[PDB]
Amino acid sequence: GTILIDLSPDDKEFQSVEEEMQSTVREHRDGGHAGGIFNRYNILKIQKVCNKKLWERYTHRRKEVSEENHNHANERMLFHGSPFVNAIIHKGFDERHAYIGGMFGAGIYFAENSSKSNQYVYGIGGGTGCPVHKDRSCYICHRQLLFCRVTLGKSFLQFSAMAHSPPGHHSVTGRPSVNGLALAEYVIYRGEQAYPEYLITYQIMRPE
Ligand SMILES: Nc1ccc(-c2nc3ccccc3c(=O)[nH]2)cc1
Ligand SMILES: [Zn+2]
Repeated sequence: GTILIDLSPDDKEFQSVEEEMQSTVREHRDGGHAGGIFNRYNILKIQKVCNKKLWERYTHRRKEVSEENHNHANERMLFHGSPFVNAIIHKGFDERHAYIGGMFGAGIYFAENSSKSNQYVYGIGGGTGCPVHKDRSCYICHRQLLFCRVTLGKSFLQFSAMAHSPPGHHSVTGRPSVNGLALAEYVIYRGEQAYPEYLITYQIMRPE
């Protein structure tokens, strides 16, 4: 049921999604080990992910959460990187997409920093890198991230450097507590609380 609609680079929607991707790059404490060494991306394509059944699954859950949280879904647009991006856009997020060994438990993880999600494109810790060159810093191979609409509801705040949500909460927020430049990361425990709205194809760019 999924169709992918190409956005033109001239379209304001392409430009605003590109700007969120580029402006949320940061340096990582691994010196680039997992995701590569880069300061910016070459955006090759942005596609809108259109699936009516998956969208309605998302909005149904969104209304449930909103009604449990004084009419406030606490909806964000967050990045997701995963070896399973093809399955996610066709089947929806579910338990198979969870980070079993995540620091906040087995849930589905999202990032404000696009470069944090980029660390998971080829697997946990970047796996063995791109399939063609086995290079975690490959500048040649095409990568993909999702930019997703995510319902947080009442989020449990974890200060720090599938399972169930903490009771009375709909998600967990991992607040950066050491690295002052890090943006927040978030975990949901129900696949219905994210919709994979944009599929972004890109390369990391070698700094000059
Ligand atoms: N199997 C697996 C494991 C981890 C991820 C994953 N973790 C994250 C952790 C923190 C912030 C963002 C992400 C992410 O964008 N993706 C995806 C699939
Ligand atoms: Zn490669």
